[PDB]
Amino acid sequence: DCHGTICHPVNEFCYVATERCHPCIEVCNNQTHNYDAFLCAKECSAYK
Repeated sequence: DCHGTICHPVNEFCYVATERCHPCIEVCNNQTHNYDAFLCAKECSAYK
């Protein structure tokens, strides 16, 4: 996962499509281009 990198636990998640840390705000805000309800829920929602 993410080549061993540990991402920010609240602000980020390890996106395994890219194996990079990606911002939670982006995936959770339904006004963004990369909003993803499922990934927000799974990877971000409970940590904030």
